Amino acid sequence: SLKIKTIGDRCLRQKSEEVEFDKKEMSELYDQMCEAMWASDGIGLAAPQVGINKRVIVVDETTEEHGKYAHLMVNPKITWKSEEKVLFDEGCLSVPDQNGEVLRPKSIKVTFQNKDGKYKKWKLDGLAARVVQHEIDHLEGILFVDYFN
Ligand SMILES: CCCCC[C@H](CC(=O)NO)C(=O)N[C@H](C(=O)N1CCC[C@H]1CO)C(C)C
Ligand SMILES: [Cl-]
Ligand SMILES: [Zn+2]
Repeated sequence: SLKIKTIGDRCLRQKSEEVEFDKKEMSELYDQMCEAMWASDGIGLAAPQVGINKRVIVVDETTEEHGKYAHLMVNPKITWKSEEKVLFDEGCLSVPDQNGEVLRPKSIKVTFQNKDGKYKKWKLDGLAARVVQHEIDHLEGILFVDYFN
């Protein structure tokens, strides 16, 4: 099963590579990433956090109505960010026992390939916009603690 790597591991600082979508590969990776995310009470996860330096993220959207669900986003790319920013207190599964208030755009538009390999573009706000930005930072070798200096 996947093990979440923590600060000190160079895999967290190596940028991740664009993916040629392979439906069976991604289905298995999705299953394992979701398992690792939920097992540690996370609400998003990026492939480099489990030692796989490929541009793949999962984003939780669990609800009372539908139960556990997560989005797969393959090659997520931000095409637009709101001018308005918001402060939010973040923690990271790759950075034990640290937290802090991070300023990021409130809303974004993001393209990606989904679980079925379909090309999507979504406008996101609130927590979803927040999670996606945190996860794309991982794909660029950025940890949220880098924003404090
Ligand atoms: C908010 C932006 C980052 C969220 C993603 C992380 C997981 C992660 O490291 N992904 O790279 C998470 O679940 N972090 C949790 C987190 O920061 N929480 C979860 C609820 C909201 C927020 C606390 O303000 C902790 C408690 C595990
Ligand atoms: Cl929200
Ligand atoms: Zn993180």
